[PDB]
Amino acid sequence: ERRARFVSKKGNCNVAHKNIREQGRFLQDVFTTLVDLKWPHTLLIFTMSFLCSWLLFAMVWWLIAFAHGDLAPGEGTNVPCVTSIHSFSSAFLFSIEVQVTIGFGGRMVTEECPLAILILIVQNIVGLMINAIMLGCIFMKTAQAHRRAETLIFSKHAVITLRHGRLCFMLRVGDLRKSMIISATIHMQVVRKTTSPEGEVVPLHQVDIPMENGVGGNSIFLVAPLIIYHVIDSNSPLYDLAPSDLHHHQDLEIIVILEGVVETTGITTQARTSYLADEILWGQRFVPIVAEEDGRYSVDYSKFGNTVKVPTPLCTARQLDEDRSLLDALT
Amino acid sequence: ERRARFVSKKGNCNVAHKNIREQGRFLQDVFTTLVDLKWPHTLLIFTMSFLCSWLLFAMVWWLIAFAHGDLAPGEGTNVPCVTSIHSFSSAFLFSIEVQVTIGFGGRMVTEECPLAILILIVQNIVGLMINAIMLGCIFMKTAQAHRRAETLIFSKHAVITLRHGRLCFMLRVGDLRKSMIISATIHMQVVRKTTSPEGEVVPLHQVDIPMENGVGGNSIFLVAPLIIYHVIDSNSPLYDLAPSDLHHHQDLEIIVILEGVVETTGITTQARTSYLADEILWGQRFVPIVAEEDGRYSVDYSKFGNTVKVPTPLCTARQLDEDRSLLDALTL
Amino acid sequence: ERRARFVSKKGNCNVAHKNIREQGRFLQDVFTTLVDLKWPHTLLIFTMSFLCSWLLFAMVWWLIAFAHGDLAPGEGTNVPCVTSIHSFSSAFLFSIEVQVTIGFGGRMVTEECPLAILILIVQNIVGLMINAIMLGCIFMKTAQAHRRAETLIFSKHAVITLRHGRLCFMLRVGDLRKSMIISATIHMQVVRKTTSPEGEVVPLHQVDIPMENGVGGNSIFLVAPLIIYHVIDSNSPLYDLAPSDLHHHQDLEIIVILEGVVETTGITTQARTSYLADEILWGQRFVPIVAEEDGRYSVDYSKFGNTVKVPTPLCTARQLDEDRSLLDAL
Ligand SMILES: CCCCCCCCCCCCCCCCCC(=O)OC[C@H](COP(=O)(O)OC[C@H](N)C(=O)O)OC(=O)CCCCCCCCCCCCCCCCC
Ligand SMILES: CCCCCCCCCCCCCCCCCC(=O)OC[C@H](COP(=O)(O)OC[C@H](N)C(=O)O)OC(=O)CCCCCCCCCCCCCCCCC
Ligand SMILES: CCCCCCCCCCCCCCCCCC(=O)OC[C@H](COP(=O)(O)OC[C@H](N)C(=O)O)OC(=O)CCCCCCCCCCCCCCCCC
Ligand SMILES: Nc1ncnc2c1ncn2[C@@H]1O[C@H](COP(=O)(O)OP(=O)(O)OP(=O)(O)O)[C@@H](O)[C@H]1O
Ligand SMILES: Nc1ncnc2c1ncn2[C@@H]1O[C@H](COP(=O)(O)OP(=O)(O)OP(=O)(O)O)[C@@H](O)[C@H]1O
Ligand SMILES: Nc1ncnc2c1ncn2[C@@H]1O[C@H](COP(=O)(O)OP(=O)(O)OP(=O)(O)O)[C@@H](O)[C@H]1O
Ligand SMILES: [K+]
Repeated sequence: ERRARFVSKKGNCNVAHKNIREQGRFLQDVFTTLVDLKWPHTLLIFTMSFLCSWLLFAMVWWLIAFAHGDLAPGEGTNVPCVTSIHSFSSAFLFSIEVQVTIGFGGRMVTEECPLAILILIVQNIVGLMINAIMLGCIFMKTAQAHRRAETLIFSKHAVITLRHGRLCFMLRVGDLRKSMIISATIHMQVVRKTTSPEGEVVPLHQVDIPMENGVGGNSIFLVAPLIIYHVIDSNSPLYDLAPSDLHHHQDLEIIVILEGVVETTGITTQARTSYLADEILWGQRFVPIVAEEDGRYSVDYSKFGNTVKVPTPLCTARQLDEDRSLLDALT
Repeated sequence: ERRARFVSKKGNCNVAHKNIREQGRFLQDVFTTLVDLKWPHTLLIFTMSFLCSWLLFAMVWWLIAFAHGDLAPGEGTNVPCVTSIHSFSSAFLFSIEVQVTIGFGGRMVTEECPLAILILIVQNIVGLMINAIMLGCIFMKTAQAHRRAETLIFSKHAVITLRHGRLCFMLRVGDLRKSMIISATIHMQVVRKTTSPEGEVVPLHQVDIPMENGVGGNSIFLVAPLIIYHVIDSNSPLYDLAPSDLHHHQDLEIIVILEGVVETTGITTQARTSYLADEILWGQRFVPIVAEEDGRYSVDYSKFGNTVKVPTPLCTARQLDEDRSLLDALTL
Repeated sequence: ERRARFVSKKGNCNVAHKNIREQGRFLQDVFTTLVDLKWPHTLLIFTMSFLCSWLLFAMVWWLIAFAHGDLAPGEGTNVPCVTSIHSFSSAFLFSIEVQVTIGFGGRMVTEECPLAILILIVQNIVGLMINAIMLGCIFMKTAQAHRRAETLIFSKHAVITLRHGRLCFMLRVGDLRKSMIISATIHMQVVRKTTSPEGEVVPLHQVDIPMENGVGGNSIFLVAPLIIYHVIDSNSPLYDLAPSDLHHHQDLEIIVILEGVVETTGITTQARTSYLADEILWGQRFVPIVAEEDGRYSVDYSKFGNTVKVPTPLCTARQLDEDRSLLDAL
């Protein structure tokens, strides 16, 4: 419609796949699919797995008792293989007791028939296997940290202002939790339908972008909010963005990828956000945020994304660097 | 007469081994081995471990009951140490009830013989220890991602074509799941028999290859299918290749390694693929795939690996660069 | 031979620490300690933890039964609180049944004395917590990936030889299992004594060394046994080595670190090795180890660390640059 976003502001992407030759890999990764599922759906499969297993073996216990004929009334002329089985519902309760390992012991397993002994072995092994598998799935779900990515907070929209003479595309990212993100990393990409002289056409060319770090690396130590900018050098594809060329249907998008292993669970998480063409404010520096109180600092997240207007030329970066060079040479 | 591949098209590293002076690498690390196995083998060992423990302690319970003298039909002052034991079947079922902790209670342990108490303690500790170990293997087997690694897709044959002036070696990677692979990192290698002037003989010299990314680094953000093109500079070992020297029996291979951690299980993975000489379609470009739907993008995977020919100067990268410099000098 | 290596050929950093203010942080972190310990030590602590809990609550159950008096040899006149408690052994077996959750049911808990219900709650919670903790520690001890790191193989004695004219220090590294090591990473640090002009005397100075990789990175894909070689440039602290200076009584050592997560367990590992001066063979090359089977490639691990001899200039690499410049000038 108006303009498709590659990744939504909340971090979820919007790309739609089509014409996939389903090889069953979606079904093949049973354990991975369970982890992805929501907790209500996980609990439904959890309940259905146990209930189906309990009911399946309950029918088997009823079947073996019916075949042995020990459920019909008897007077001392018989010894049932599973004691006190005089109804199907008794077999159902017996199945619960075995697999859950409750073992009330009112419905025992006698030494008489060997088939019930084999079925008891099978039910115990199957119960342990399913318990172990559900543990694994629950342990991977309780170790999920995608809900940690939500606590990572970016500015509502980014700016482009002059700093140290040159021009840079600024940005702010914040963390709300008290915990730390070990080995953090901020990638940054521009997504443009970039045409090439040789004749190629790319529907969405993803150009990587440096983080303008001190040592030219991707490492970032994120405790307070930081003005994470990108120096618009000659090679930067943002070198030719006219401020007059900032309107809606300008084919632009600034991906941001904040990575880093969460300290608590030890799981790595991504944070994503895309700045559109009309979501950029030219020449507006960010409001200072990190105040100081008595013996301690103070971050004012109320002013997290407020930007004040600062004067700057309304010229493309090419029209700025070239002009400055000519003036210096003439002088 | 059999052209050997260093890795198969689905990873599957096809390199054998010989003369291994093993010191029990199978042994003293059995936990990694159990993770390696399939589920049929895991189930068999799962059942075998429990059945061996159950049957072993069952014999012990039977033996101690017979030692106390309770199997024989004596109703006078027998006071059996393990109640209601009257065969091996009762002993085996009792061993089930202890180690599995079912505890039916029709076969109890009384205070008579303290040796039964010691055996009960041993079986409980062994049963808990084995349950703990088997749980751990299950956790490490449910957090596997080889079944996810198979979802990553690389085109059947990569192309060489001009892009932005120079010559590059394109490719196409793809993901087939809604989940993301955090911190992807594509390392590319050229495998060849390259011998140094000094006489060194290296049969498979794995030379690394830059990804020609915009920031030098390798980390690539993979949602849509992407072109992974290596720009053939004057240093790249591809700088001396022409489509005339690109028949089948030509010693080349382009290993591609797609690293990255799955966001769900938090386990790092790898996807691998190779490209022989014949499987590098010279002078062709990939078809654009990302269309636009009513309100979002449309990756038409049916056109994932189709290429359309576009003519290019059929010369080596060294000849191309030399000819361009000579033509520019003549013009200037 | 008082030579003191920095690390052994199989890791095991041979450095003794002394005068440590051990303020309990070793003992405060119990779970990490329990992971480090061997299996015989773990089993002893495993058994002792459970047995201490069993005996402790056995005393508690026996004590409350005595206090209620329901263990008196007289049978009737009342109804007991915890049934079938006759001797201490009954109380201990009852403790087993509760904490292990076997629950035979011949020794139940009735409504008589409320303190039994409270003690039952305490024992159940404590038993579950101890079981949960031991499960976690066992799980961490099953994802140990140092035994796998013991199957990473480094050649016993590494070499220095001329390749592409320049002079480089080589090394052979290999894997034995069928499982890859994802995101491998080779670091190489020289341990030497540094006496800077400003008077600094660093006893064990570690200068990192570039691996001379085709992309300038420090990552390599290892399936077949690789050849790792550092190209000795004008900035490498090996730029002034000579075959004379390469005997036993030398302050040289080349620590090599092979990192990377193992694919199965998902655990990051290291493989540490060192090459003393006398453990180097100047001017010798590695035998081609990768053969070709009729159908696929081959690896001849019998000729792993075999180094043939080859002619080589017996002079420092610095002099090679000076001679090279003089040759061009001539
Ligand atoms: C296994 C139950 C058997 C029947 C017994 C019923 C009695 C239930 C009480 C005891 C339940 C045990 C409590 C355990 C506490 C665990 C907490 C937990 O797992 O997270 C609480 C959950 C999480 O929701 P979420 O954040 O939206 O999910 C993750 C996210 N959406 C994602 O995609 O990662 O938040 C919830 O979800 C609420 C949890 C309450 C559980 C109630 C389960 C019944 C669900 C019925 C749903 C029917 C309709 C489903 C439609 C879903 C459409 C999407
Ligand atoms: C008394 C106890 C009896 C048994 C009780 C069973 C109780 C069941 C309880 C619940 C079961 C839970 C099932 C788990 C669901 C997920 C399973 C799953 O994802 O994998 C399915 C597994 C096996 O796949 P894989 O080997 O890992 O696949 C290869 C590779 N990883 C890939 O996927 O890409 O496949 C399975 O889940 C099972 C498949 C069984 C197949 C048995 C085959 C016989 C074994 C020997 C075969 C080879 C023989 C020789 C052949 C030579 C050929 C040259
Ligand atoms: C009161 C109730 C008692 C109950 C007793 C039975 C308990 C049964 C438990 C069943 C499960 C056992 C789990 C073992 C499975 C894996 C074993 C394995 O892979 O390693 C086998 C181990 C040897 O490894 P390590 O170097 O000590 O530790 C591993 C590594 N270094 C790590 O960090 O993980 O070595 C072993 O685990 C094997 C030990 C065999 C013991 C045989 C007895 C005679 C030899 C005794 C050996 C020396 C003992 C010295 C004691 C000194 C104490 C200070
Ligand atoms: N075929 C092989 N399989 C597995 N590991 C091997 C093999 N050959 C050597 N190794 C490993 O390589 C190392 C020893 O390498 P190297 O062959 O140079 O020494 P060596 O056999 O001890 O020497 P030598 O016996 O000639 O004194 C050890 O870690 C050893 O386990
Ligand atoms: N629509 C698709 N959905 C899923 N996987 C696809 C799809 N198209 C191609 N692939 C995968 O891409 C690889 C080859 O792509 P390409 O289309 O270039 O060749 P192909 O003729 O489909 O290959 P093959 O004969 O191996 O199936 C294979 O791993 C294949 O499974
Ligand atoms: N032997 C030691 N063992 C453990 N930690 C130590 C040791 N010596 C110093 N530290 C650590 O060094 C840090 C600085 O401690 P502090 O400056 O008070 O002592 P110091 O450096 O040993 O003093 P001094 O100058 O008297 O030798 C603290 O974090 C302390 O724990
Ligand atoms: K029980």
